[PDB]
Amino acid sequence: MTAVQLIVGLGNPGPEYDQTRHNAGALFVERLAHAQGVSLVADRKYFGLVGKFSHQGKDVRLLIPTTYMNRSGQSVAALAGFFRIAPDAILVAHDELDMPPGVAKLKTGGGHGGHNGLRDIIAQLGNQNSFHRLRLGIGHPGHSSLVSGYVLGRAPRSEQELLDTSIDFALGVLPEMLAGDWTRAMQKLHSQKA
Repeated sequence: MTAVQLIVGLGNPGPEYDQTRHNAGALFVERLAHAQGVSLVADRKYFGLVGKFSHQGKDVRLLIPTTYMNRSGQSVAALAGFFRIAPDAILVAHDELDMPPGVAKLKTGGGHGGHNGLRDIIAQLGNQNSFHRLRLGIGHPGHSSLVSGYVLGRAPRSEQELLDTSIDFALGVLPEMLAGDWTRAMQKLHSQKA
């Protein structure tokens, strides 16, 4: 119904954070960009890395903010505002504590669940939460006190691999996501198993 015009992948910038769990969304957008032969260009105007490709006669943009995670909204709002992109045409990929490694799910709207990247995006988009999310499971450490260290850590190999698998599964439903056929994307995706 509403074609996706912007896919955002959340993560923290720079070497200490690279390959950390909290960068799951960025990894997805990096994988996507490589698979589609899209270059991600560093563009200070959008506070991130930005790429573009054409699908069905429309430009689709890829964005990896290079703000810190808590200021990701600044990047999304810059780019979506400049191109007059409505929240309903945005997909945000992010790490999801509430699903284990190997599981990816889609969701439309709702809250941030304490994800401070999502929280900033909702805030910056003028309290619009009606964007779509690709939730990439990273597991939960099992107490709230452990969550900061966990998301900012490098998962062991087994969990990294399972994340990669769930990213492949989500790439499998790219055609649906781009078209905005969230119902079909969800049936296909939510039916997979790592």
